[PDB]
Amino acid sequence: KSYIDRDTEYLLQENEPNLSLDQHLLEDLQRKKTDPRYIEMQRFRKKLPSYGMQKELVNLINNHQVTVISGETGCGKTTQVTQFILDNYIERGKGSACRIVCTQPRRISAISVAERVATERAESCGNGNSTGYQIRLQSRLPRKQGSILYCTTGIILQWLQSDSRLSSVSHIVLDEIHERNLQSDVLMTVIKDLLHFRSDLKVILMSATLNAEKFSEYFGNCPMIHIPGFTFPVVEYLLEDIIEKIRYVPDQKQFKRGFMQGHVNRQEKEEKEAIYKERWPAYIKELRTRYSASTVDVLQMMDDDKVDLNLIAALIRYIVLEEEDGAILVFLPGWDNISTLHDLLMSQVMFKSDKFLIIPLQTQVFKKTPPGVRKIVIATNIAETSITIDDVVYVIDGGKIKETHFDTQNNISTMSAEWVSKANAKQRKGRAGRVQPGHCYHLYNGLRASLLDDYQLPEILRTPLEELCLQIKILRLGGIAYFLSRLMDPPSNEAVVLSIKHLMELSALDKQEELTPLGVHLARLPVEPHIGKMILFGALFCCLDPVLTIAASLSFKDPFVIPLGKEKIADARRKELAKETRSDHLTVVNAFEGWEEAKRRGFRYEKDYCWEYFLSSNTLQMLHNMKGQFAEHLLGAGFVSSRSPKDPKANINSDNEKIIKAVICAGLYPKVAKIRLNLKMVKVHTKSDGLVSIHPKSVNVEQTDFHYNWLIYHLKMRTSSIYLYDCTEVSPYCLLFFGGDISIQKDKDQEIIAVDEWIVFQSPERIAHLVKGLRKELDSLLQEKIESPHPVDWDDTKSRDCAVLSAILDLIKT
Ligand SMILES: Nc1ncnc2c1ncn2[C@@H]1O[C@H](COP(=O)(O)OP(=O)(O)O)[C@@H](O)[C@H]1O
Ligand SMILES: [Mg+2]
Repeated sequence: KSYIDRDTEYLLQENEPNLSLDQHLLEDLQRKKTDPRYIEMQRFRKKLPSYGMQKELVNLINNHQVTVISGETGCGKTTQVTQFILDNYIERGKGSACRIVCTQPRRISAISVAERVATERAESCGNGNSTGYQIRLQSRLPRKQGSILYCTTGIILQWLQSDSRLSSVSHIVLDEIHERNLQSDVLMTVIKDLLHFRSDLKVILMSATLNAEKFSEYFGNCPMIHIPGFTFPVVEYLLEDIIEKIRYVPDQKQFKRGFMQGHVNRQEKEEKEAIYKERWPAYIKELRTRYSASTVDVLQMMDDDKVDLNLIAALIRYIVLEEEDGAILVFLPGWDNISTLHDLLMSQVMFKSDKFLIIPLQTQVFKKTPPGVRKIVIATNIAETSITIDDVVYVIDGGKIKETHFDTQNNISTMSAEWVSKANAKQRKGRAGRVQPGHCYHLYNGLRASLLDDYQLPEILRTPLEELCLQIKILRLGGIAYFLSRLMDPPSNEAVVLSIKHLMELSALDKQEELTPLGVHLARLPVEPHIGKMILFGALFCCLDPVLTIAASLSFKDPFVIPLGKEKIADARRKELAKETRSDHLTVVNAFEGWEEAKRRGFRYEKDYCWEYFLSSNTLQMLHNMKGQFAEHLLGAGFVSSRSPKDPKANINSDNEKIIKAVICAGLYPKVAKIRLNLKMVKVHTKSDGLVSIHPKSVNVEQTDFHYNWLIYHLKMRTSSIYLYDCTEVSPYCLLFFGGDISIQKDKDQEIIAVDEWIVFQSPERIAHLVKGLRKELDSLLQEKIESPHPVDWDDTKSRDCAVLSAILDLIKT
């Protein structure tokens, strides 16, 4: 069953309004009106603000093609609007003509919302009922006519490959569009163009209230409607007020950040930090006239770069013991912070009690707690505008959010916990005033508060766009740069040109910006295309487990930590783990395998090993989980046979250092440097940045006997000069195969091969032709795997694919 048809089953049904199903669903609506289950959920529904709007919203939808629906979080948009449309069609006898699709930002929301809406209809979710969901490679499909289907933006985008006009869908609901994810922004533009050819299509955009008229304006100033809600007053507290209220004092207990840990500072951030440090002395001074000396003493020493989870843990304990009843909701960045805080509470006997319910974001999150019991919900930033818990009275805003950024003049992109915007801070405050006067505790000081950005920039202006560029080409939307300029917030052309060029250097696009076979496969991997290249060749070459380890560390971070004052010995342990590999990436592999078998020897051995080698197990654990997700993507794309990164059949080459390094090269090219001849400092030539240095954290920073002239890297940083963060020595035959254009030059001395014209080394002419040939043979192998992809069988020795792949493997081991 071919890849372009996996989850197509709902879309490919034909919309035919059978007049007896029309009557059957009408007969069923009033039969439901007698089931106590249904009337009981109908009671909860009528107390939502959206219910009061019901027949005003359906009339707006019924009368216009494109509609924007505005409303505070919790008013009913996600769960009620699809129901309002189907029930209006059902009651009017037209119920079968109605095939509603509602898109969701995350796989989890598509499932949860479908199950909730189905519960509100006294039905099972899927299984031929009114409501269901479609995720990539997972389905609970509703009936074919008069149905609501919740899905992900990826599903729609894949659907467009099979039916660019989505002809069988009567209504499409774009939910949570204010989040401004890349895919949802591309979808909006594709749907706008589709309205011209689909006079019958209905399109409903659903947004939180801030900036919801921007979406109206983008759609030709289409009708807009706002579901009103009431918010009770919320007392806000800054870090000063919190520290004063609980007399916070930091506790009886420090590893290195920033440049040592691979963190570049963006210069647009540097301008506002200059305004912060310039205003800081006057702000402290005024604080000392209104807060206690100990409050200010503590405040001027708080770290701005990580949420103080110990402060949050203290504040929660103050709330539970000093404030009236009400659930508490915490907004943290990332699951690393959520589990740390959960364990901070759960280690204390006071919170092990039946009078507390502490939920990291779970069956019982919405259910109101008995008057004794206190609910504490620890959630990521995702619950700002998408999950609503009615019980909440106290909101703790950690003040931070995770967001990728892209540095266009140095082409380095990274992810970090940044300060929330004023808009986020106000949405978080609102969540506390939904049922009674609330309290919102903001974990930033007053000066920081005044210097927040008003809104977070859309992803389209911060992400790197390589993955998006592939999507545009796979949907045959035209010229990449031209199409992107039509988005509601077009990216900068510098970011577009960098992204296209990187894709060409990845060999995902050719010189005419057209997809290669490799690029097609990279489009089916929901990761950055350079990471997709690594993990794909980890599957083809059967070195999956160490490759996925390396891919995860590059995607997230390495597991090494550098406690302040222990630099000399931390680097001592790192290079011990290097083991003659001359590779920061293999070093993580060695540390990771040592960790897996340290934890198998007993968990006191695990704690010892992470401690003698300076590894954060919390980092290791998330790396492990990323490996399984990478595998699942390879499973869905047909390159691997099992969701397990340790499958023996995918790991026959997982101990061959040469092969592993060729795969690292596949993912990191064109980040290549030539090692300078030695006979002092270690420096290397780059294509354009000149002669640069090795980062002091790298296991190669003072390495004097390399065995090849070439290394690949992932991160270059600029402080006073340029530094390569993590580098790996590789053979010229790695670059020759996975690199750019190959050219031969000859004279009396020397047959040289040149790669991208500047990577130059001595090799016979025969190897250049042989590599050009194997590249073509690999293209055909990937091309033939485009329809119904299936993993390479390395147990069939006489396989043509095995013959070609074994030739490539033979070449890189040269
Ligand atoms: N899985 C669920 N179980 C119980 N209640 C839910 C569930 N999902 C949502 N709700 C409740 O339904 C109400 C409407 O939520 P929703 O329609 O998702 O809001 P929004 O307008 O922000 O999209 C909220 O008060 C929420 O608490
Ligand atoms: Mg919603």
